[PDB]
Amino acid sequence: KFAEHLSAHITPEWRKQYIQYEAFKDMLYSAQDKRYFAKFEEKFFQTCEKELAKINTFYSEKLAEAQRRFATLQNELQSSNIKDLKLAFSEFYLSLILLQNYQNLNFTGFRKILKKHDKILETSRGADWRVAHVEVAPFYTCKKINQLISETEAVVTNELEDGDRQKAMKRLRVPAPAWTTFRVGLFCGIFIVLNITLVLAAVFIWPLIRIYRGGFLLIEFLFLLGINTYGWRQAGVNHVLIFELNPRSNLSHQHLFEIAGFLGILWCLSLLACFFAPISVIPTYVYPLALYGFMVFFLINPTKTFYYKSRFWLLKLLFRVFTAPFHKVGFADFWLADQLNSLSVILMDLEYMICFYSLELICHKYTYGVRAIVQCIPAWLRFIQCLRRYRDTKRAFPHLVNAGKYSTTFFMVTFAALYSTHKERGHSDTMVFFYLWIVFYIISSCYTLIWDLKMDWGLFDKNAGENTFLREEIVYPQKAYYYCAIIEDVILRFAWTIQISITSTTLLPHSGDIIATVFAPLEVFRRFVWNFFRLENEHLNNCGEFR
Amino acid sequence: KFAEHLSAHITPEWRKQYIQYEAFKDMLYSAQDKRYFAKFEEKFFQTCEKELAKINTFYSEKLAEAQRRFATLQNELQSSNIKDLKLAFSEFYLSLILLQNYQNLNFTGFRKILKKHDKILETSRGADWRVAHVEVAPFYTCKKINQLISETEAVVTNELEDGDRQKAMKRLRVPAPAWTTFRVGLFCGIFIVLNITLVLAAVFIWPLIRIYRGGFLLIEFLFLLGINTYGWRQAGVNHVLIFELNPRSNLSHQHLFEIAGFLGILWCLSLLACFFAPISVIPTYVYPLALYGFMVFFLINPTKTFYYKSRFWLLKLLFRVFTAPFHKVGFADFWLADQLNSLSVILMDLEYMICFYSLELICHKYTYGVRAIVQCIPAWLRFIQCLRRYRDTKRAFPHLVNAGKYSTTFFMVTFAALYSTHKERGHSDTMVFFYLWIVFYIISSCYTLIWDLKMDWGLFDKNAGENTFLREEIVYPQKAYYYCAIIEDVILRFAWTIQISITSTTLLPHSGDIIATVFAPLEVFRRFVWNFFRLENEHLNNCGEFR
Ligand SMILES: O=P(O)(O)O[C@H]1[C@@H](OP(=O)(O)O)[C@H](OP(=O)(O)OP(=O)(O)O)[C@@H](OP(=O)(O)O)[C@H](OP(=O)(O)OP(=O)(O)O)[C@@H]1OP(=O)(O)O
Ligand SMILES: O=P(O)(O)O[C@H]1[C@@H](OP(=O)(O)O)[C@H](OP(=O)(O)OP(=O)(O)O)[C@@H](OP(=O)(O)O)[C@H](OP(=O)(O)OP(=O)(O)O)[C@@H]1OP(=O)(O)O
Ligand SMILES: O=P(O)(O)O[C@H]1[C@@H](OP(=O)(O)O)[C@H](OP(=O)(O)OP(=O)(O)O)[C@@H](OP(=O)(O)O)[C@H](OP(=O)(O)OP(=O)(O)O)[C@@H]1OP(=O)(O)O
Ligand SMILES: O=P(O)(O)O[C@H]1[C@@H](OP(=O)(O)O)[C@H](OP(=O)(O)OP(=O)(O)O)[C@@H](OP(=O)(O)O)[C@H](OP(=O)(O)OP(=O)(O)O)[C@@H]1OP(=O)(O)O
Repeated sequence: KFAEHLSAHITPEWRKQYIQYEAFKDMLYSAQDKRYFAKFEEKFFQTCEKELAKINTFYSEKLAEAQRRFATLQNELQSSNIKDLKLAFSEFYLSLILLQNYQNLNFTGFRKILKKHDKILETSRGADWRVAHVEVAPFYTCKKINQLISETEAVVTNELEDGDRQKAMKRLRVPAPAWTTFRVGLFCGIFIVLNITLVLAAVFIWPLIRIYRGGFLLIEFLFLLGINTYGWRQAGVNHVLIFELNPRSNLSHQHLFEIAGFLGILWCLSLLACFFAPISVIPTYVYPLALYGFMVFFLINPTKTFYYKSRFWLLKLLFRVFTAPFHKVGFADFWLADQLNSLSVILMDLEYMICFYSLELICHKYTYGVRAIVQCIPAWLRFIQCLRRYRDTKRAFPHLVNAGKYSTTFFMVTFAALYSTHKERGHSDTMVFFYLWIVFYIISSCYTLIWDLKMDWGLFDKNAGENTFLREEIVYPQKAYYYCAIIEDVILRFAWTIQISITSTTLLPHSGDIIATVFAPLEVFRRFVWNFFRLENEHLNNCGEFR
Repeated sequence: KFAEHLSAHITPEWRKQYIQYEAFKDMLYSAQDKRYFAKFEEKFFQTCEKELAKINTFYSEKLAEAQRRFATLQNELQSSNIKDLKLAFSEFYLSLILLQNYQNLNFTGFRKILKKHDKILETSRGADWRVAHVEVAPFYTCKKINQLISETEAVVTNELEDGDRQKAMKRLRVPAPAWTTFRVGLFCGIFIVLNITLVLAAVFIWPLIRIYRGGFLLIEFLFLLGINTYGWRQAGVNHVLIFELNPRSNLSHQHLFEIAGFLGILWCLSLLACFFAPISVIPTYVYPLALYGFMVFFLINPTKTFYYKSRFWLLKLLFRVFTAPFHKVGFADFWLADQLNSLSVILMDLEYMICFYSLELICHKYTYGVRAIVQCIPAWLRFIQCLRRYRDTKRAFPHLVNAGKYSTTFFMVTFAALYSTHKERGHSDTMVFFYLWIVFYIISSCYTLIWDLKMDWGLFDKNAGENTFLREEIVYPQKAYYYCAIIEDVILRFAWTIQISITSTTLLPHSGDIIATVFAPLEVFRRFVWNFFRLENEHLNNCGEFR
């Protein structure tokens, strides 16, 4: 069972130089089927000798090659792109490890085959020839690879790692805790009690339901995204690959639950301070500023603490999203920019908070239209991202019809705002504008719903078969989930568009903010659900085509 | 390296019947140092033949023995102490597994030694004799042990386990989670916020600082005992052995943290309901009753849920403590009954709560002396436990001087109460009684302190050497701990006695309840500390002598 081990661990590149162990076993078998045995031993040992010679030659060649490579590498390092030199060093070390493995495999193989010969031929001169020719010859007796590996570890540690031996050991030959679950629980408990205190304080404002709706939607989105990370990692959907995250260290669901719990503790504490007004030297309007200043400082924290790698990945992702038509559209850039299409209320509320704190401390009506643009920003991002994807791949259908799906948000918002500004000023064409808004509402709702179900989710496939109205490969355990989500998306895709249109117009105040406050945390739920089946379709059928 | 494996895994009892592998290797070595080889092979194979014969005979004998044993076992089970029959079944199964291991070891050993002979003697007839005599003979070809083991598993599962195969697999051949840490965190968070709400409610009663001091001391004791369990398990101090707990499943520190956190949530909720009086159909005095009714129902919960095995171990332990002079003094019975010497305030407060709810809803003064007895109950327990240990072991010194250490609590409490009842009634002998109380206070304080430091802690040993003023073997990492604890115990052992004496007398009201409320959670801390070094001395020097 060494032949299988060899053929499985043999180096693809040097598949020749390895001892033809299977061929030697074939030779021995054919032999076992005085002169006969004598001449067989003669020819067989001649074959072993030329094999040993070949291994010696190849080992010497690649040893000299690695010697020169280490020489050029030490020169180029002495010259001072630095991470590129690090990568070259790691490649060289991997090559050295591979060659050492080759040497060990050949040694073990020679011993095993010679032992097989000894046992089969009932002759002890086999091990004699072993200890005579092998173990006294180069490619086994030589240890230059050992010292090369030693000097390489030393040089990377003292130049590149500057003395951090363990981190160098991680950089080379490289193959949720208890405290994090405890903190997830701590923050969920503090958050539960603070929410109960919040409800009890409310029982025993609209410029303050608009400044905390932002925080509420963001924290709900982070909790639900932690649930998404869990429900992906537990159905095998490799999100680590699709997002292009470092597969060694990435956030689990407990780290998202902990980030969301902490931000929720901050939100609840600020809201409480707004109710049970503590020390009255500082007014009420300072707690929203303190809350969002703390959130933004947690995001752009310069010191490498508190999820530094995660926060800065997110910051690069946001920079690449908001300056959209320039960077090439990854998948994280398509995912994020398609989840500001549901957190559009966070942008509306940031804009309203800026307005209010500047001018009202009017702002909720169309601030000359600055409130109808900041609503179409997260549809503009995706419109132009799909336009760039069409400019790159030059595939007309998916990307052009995608951009046509997001243009309907522009048209719907525009016609809602125009019909509003016309009805309040009592023009004649108000009914015409209302008809146009109704048409484009139906269009955008059906457009986005159809696209969701067909291209985003892959459902309604025609190779359905047993999985009625779905695709063939389903990853989620109970088939009720997909029907629940189909019904849910049909319902909550008209809700989202009606909420956008209503938030544009100033016609229905009161019922223009109990709607945009009871429909806004529903549409983050709808995005939390769409995440499941979009990432599933990306894993299975690669509908996005980012890899 | 098979000889070492054999000698390590050979059955102690049947050490003869196993193949003398080492002797065979000695024989082969002495041989390798035509007629010579021929006659050596003859005699060697004769030895192997008689060895095989011996193994066959012994295997047949023990197979018939196990057959009859299974027969008697099935009879006795058919007859219907039941757990005793279960234990007998497990013993039989272990014997069967041991005999099967014997068979496998002999097979492997015979193959290995015959292979050694084959390789050394350059003769292939070795494996021929192997396959001829062995593998065609009983003790290898027989499989009766397999079916016996099968029928045994089946019979235990269907009669004793009634169909629970996996639990039977646990009962035979038998060798903190994530959710528990999450719940520890949840309960600690809820508890933190409820305590902050508590302090804020108090800022914005003595019959109610006496009904919640019980709960507070109990919850503090459970938190600190969880810390004790951790600091034991992390310094290797085998508390699982000393307490005689089931070493397979015992409580970690996180389960004590979770029990204490839950009871603390109940305490804080009841106290809050006493402050922010909710629905006023139910008065205030119903929350203490609800709290302690819930705690007692959590303890004596009949259904097997919520730490059933732990709670019922504790209930048996308490039954064995409170009816003291009868049961033999284990170690858990000495530990518990020596930790009601510090939770004496929980008993005082239970008695005061009964008094109050019966008569005052007077009670805090000596209720005709029922308040000076319920203080000496947890010293009476230990007095009589040490008396029984002296009656059993008939070792005068440790147990008699122990009971003399606990009699001083009786004398101190008695003289405090008498001097009080004499001074308030203005007798002449009040100063005499005060002198007697002072004498016995000094006596009890110094007595218990000296005993703590010397016999309970083992410190002040005279083989100290480098560990000044301590013993030789220390288990706790930093030597500052032992000096901190020496100083702490010296301080807080006068505090405890002054608090007991004060709680006896009614002379210093106000300062008779800010003292018994600021000294009571200090003396549970002192017991939490004494736990560390008492259990350490029990692990190391076995000062208690319970095993
Ligand atoms: O049964 P055979 O003769 O056809 O197989 C051989 C077997 O001889 P046997 O009859 O059991 O005495 C063992 O030889 P041996 O006692 O000298 O042992 P050493 O090699 O010196 O240790 C050896 O097992 P092993 O002891 O290494 O584990 C095994 O090597 P290999 O495959 O690497 O083993 P596995 O990968 O299967 O474990 C041999 O080669 P194959 O034919 O390829 O299997
Ligand atoms: O060098 P900087 O500061 O500009 O950049 C970072 C680098 O700094 P440093 O070398 O320590 O001074 C490492 O930081 P760090 O040690 O805190 O992190 P670790 O504890 O080592 O994780 C980090 O290591 P690591 O994430 O690969 O393990 C590396 O990840 P990067 O290679 O992007 O990751 P991949 O592309 O391989 O996925 C970062 O980006 P680079 O610039 O590409 O190196
Ligand atoms: O070299 P020797 O003569 O001193 O040691 C023997 C060795 O010979 P070789 O290496 O071929 O020259 C191996 O023979 P073999 O491959 O035919 O045996 P198999 O039938 O294949 O098992 C065998 O290794 P291995 O194959 O079990 O892995 C080893 O078993 P042993 O170490 O007891 O077992 P472990 O203690 O390692 O578990 C033998 O026994 P010893 O003398 O006690 O060491
Ligand atoms: O039989 P009952 O009801 O009167 O007593 C219990 C027994 O009931 P059952 O057999 O299931 O009907 C088992 O309950 P269970 O299965 O819920 O617990 P498990 O899930 O199996 O743990 C338990 O098993 P287990 O603790 O040993 O594993 C056993 O522990 P006990 O032997 O004391 O422990 P040790 O003396 O060996 O330390 C209890 O005491 P016994 O009376 O001595 O058996």
